[PDB]
Amino acid sequence: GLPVCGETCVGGTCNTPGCTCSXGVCTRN
Repeated sequence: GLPVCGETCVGGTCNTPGCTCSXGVCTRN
């Protein structure tokens, strides 16, 4: 499937498209 982006949401925004801020961490929606 879609793996965990594993990015931190910087300024409310994520770096990888198709990721959502869950706890400040980018995970796939």
